[PDB]
Amino acid sequence: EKYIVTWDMLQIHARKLASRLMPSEQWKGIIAVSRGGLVPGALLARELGIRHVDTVAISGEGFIVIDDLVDTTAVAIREMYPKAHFVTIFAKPAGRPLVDDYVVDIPQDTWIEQPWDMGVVFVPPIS
Amino acid sequence: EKYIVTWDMLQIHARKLASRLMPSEQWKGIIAVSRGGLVPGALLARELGIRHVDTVAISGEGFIVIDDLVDTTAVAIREMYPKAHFVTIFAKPAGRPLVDDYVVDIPQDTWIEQPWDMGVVFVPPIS
Amino acid sequence: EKYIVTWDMLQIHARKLASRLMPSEQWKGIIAVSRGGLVPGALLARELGIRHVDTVAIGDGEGFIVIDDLVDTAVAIREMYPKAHFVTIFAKPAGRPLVDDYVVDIPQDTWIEQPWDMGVVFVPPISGR
Amino acid sequence: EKYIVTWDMLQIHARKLASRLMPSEQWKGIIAVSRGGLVPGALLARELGIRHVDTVAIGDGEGFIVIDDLVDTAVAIREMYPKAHFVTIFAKPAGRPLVDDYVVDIPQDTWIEQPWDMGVVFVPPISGR
Repeated sequence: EKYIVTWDMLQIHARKLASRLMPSEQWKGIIAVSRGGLVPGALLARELGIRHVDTVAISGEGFIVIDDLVDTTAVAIREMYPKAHFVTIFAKPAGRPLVDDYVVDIPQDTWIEQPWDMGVVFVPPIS
Repeated sequence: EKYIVTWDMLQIHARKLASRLMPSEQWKGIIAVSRGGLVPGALLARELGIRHVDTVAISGEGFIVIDDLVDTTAVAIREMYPKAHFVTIFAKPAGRPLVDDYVVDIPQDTWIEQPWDMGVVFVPPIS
Repeated sequence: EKYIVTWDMLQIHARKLASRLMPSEQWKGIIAVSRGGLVPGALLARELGIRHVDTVAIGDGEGFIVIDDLVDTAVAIREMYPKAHFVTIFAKPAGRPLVDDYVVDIPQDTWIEQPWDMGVVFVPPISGR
Repeated sequence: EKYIVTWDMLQIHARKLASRLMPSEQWKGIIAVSRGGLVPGALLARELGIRHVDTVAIGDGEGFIVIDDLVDTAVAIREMYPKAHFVTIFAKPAGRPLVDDYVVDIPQDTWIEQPWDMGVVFVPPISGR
């Protein structure tokens, strides 16, 4: 098949990650990596109570740097923010040792499709 | 555009209809008209506490007959079940006087797409 | 942890099951077991082109698809319809061997939360603020 | 009654707005106003092909898209970015005249429930049984 990620599921995953980052008072802010980190970043911010989310784009103590998935950009993040808490929603075998924390494990060979790249449209019957 | 109906929204509509049919003890059962009435029927049954949903297919006192939308089949239902409480989730101007109750009003010219006929798939960017 | 099942995901499972039930030309009808099997039965009917779904509260069975949401007794269903193709969406271990086909394997101790018993509502922030 | 907004519907609105913002070749970037505007900004960036979304907690503006979720003060945004194209998803009456473009009209007294503040959870049957 194909690893489909719906909004509801992404939200559930993000909420689990949020609870794992408590207490919220220990964080100064959240840095989301465009574009995949934007939505998960906004969710964490809403769950933790952080009013503002900063954004970056690749080619910091107390800050959380978030990205949707880590397959291989992790390096650039580590160089720019050495003291940041790098977290991701999904993680493959290769990138697993790069993030400080993640939520769901997906096989290296899985084609994962994110909710922002999909939509609800008419799907013809199989018959 | 096109009138898109998602699962969550259909469920909300059904729940509103369910609350309008209280008390639940006054109903003997629920008759769903295949196929559009199946899902809404199962939802009502779950909300009212009716363990079994009967099904019919067109070419009853205490029973609720449900269909997804009434555009023009309403007649056949009235003949087969003269004492049934005919209800629908959606209703257009033409069929509005035929049902005993409904939830949402949609223009006669609106192309309504139901959740069971759709799905979450990849949608190319507009750019 | 409970196995949350959203409408979208259930539909994916149902469609996948429909694919296995092809071609549709062989099936004479669908018998959805109330009350959970009704929704997946409706989805199957749609995907297979079957215009009518019959329901039973519990005709030899040949050509009919008997569907229920989960399995873990099916013995009664098999007794009522011996020659029917009994299928389900989810299935636990002990119940796995009794169905003709299913889609997702669920651990015996896992509590499945079906879409129809849930709803989209306000959820307070974990931090309370 | 509150205006419930689900992820699916929000996305539909966002895409519709994106269509009006075409072609994309004219925009130099997107400035999402925290914290609600960030999600729609991400969707716009995706639809328009804009690789980076900037955020502001509140460069003349020419070529940039300043987006927020709802409007009903925008006066500060207009002051910070005079030559920017201020857009939103929803908009109330009093706030309608201040935005350059929006998608859905919301009555002034309507309480909008955004997707990010909601979640899919168990909902007890109305009949209690």
